[PDB]
Amino acid sequence: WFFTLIIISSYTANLAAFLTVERPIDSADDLAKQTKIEYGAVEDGATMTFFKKSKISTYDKMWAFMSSRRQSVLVKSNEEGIQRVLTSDYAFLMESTTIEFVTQRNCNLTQIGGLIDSKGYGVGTPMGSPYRDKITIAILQLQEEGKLHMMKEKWWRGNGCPEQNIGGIFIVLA
Amino acid sequence: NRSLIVTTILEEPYVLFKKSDKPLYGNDRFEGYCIDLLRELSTILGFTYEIRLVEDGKYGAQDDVNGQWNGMVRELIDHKADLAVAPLAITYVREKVIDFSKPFMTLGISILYRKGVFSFLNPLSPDIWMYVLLA
Amino acid sequence: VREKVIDFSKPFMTLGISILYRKGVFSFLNPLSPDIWMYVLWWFFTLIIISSYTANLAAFLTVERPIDSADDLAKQTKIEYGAVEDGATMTFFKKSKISTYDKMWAFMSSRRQSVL
Amino acid sequence: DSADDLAKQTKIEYGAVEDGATMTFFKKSKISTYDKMWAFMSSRRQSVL
Ligand SMILES: N[C@@H](CCC(=O)O)C(=O)O
Ligand SMILES: N[C@@H](CCC(=O)O)C(=O)O
Ligand SMILES: N[C@@H](CCC(=O)O)C(=O)O
Repeated sequence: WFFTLIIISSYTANLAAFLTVERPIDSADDLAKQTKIEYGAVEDGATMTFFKKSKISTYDKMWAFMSSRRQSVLVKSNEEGIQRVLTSDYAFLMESTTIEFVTQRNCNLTQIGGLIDSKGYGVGTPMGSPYRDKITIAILQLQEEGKLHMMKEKWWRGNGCPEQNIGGIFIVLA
Repeated sequence: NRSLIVTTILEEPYVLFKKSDKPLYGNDRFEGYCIDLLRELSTILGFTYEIRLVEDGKYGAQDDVNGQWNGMVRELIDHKADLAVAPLAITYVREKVIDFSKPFMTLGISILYRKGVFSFLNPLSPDIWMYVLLA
Repeated sequence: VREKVIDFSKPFMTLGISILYRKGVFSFLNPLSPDIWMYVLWWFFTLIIISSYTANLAAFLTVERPIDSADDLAKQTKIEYGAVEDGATMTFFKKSKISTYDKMWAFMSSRRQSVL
Repeated sequence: DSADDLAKQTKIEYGAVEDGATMTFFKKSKISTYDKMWAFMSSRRQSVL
């Protein structure tokens, strides 16, 4: 009796530690403070340049990491970055629009945290081009008429990806 | 009038090569959101155009030691393209050297990453379940 | 920073920055799931269950998922915090070299559109 | 398993050859793990270098 008393006490105590401990990347800060999970960005794009120029401590620390490890963690395309997330312990700094497309099609992937910054995509022109203001007005017309939203839905069609123990003792009973 | 030269870059779902069995030529090779945008702009503004992939495969950044740009941004600086129609971010450093329309889409940088009855046999080791039965 | 660019009278009021904040039998039905209470409704079987309930309840009493200072806010992110944009309190945090306050500034700056 | 695991603790001491390249790597590094390690090694230098 004293023997079984100790055992059942041990089982209970031990089972508690596994439940106590049972009770996680959520932000850039979480990446910046570690190195086991590598991270990076598209070389020679805007995301890279944001980190390269930033004076914000979290982002400056991330740039120092990406610069150090750049032959491995800076990639030449979003496609390459995605393949690194899928095939290694790697988080990819990517624009949110593109993340929305990727996560609707790769259901094992997700966006971590929110937006780090805010920017737009625009049609580029040489400095001084007369087309710049004409394209602005055309874009505003397309937005207001609903055509840009229709185009996003079209190219953004990803109707996919969502956004015990005690039992074992029952079977041995029956 | 002269067709405008439009620089772009492959990036799904903005700009892609169309799938087909017959070979495709010229502008007919491409599809995507930015291709549909370009088609709409061309109809509203009354221009024709020729799509060309940026030869270096880059969006564009400035070299820190020699100060030269690359990518689509450099194509515009050098007047080798009339327009860049692509998911091209409007940024401080770029707006000092090229011009941009107001945005057709808004976004931000974020992070892409990943998301047993044997939990009953673990607490008390298999070796222990055995001995407790032998005893 | 302001006295370097404008000129102030001596004070009419003295003050400092501080923090403004706010001041179930179902915790018994949680440890052992409603689904489990059902199925449970033989000695070795009940032994395991009561042991599980005890162990699990202990976990609950340990973690159990009190703010007294800026240090307590700085160490966490569940409770957000901020300040008036473009005022003296914001600028105090923005300029501070003191570890607690520099950590708070990093948080406020990150989340500025929501917390300033 | 890693430098990160050493950096996060102080029970196990760590160090390097004084006035060599490894020491200088830590002394110069901006990478958080390695800068934390340098602070430890510098503090405890008479014993760990
Ligand atoms: N859209 C970016 C490239 C992708 C990125 O930097 O995340 C650019 O205009 O440079
Ligand atoms: N009284 C402050 C504004 C309020 C604050 O910063 O808390 C000032 O002079 O800027
Ligand atoms: N080989 C090193 C010395 C040994 C070390 O620093 O680990 C040097 O050239 O400084």
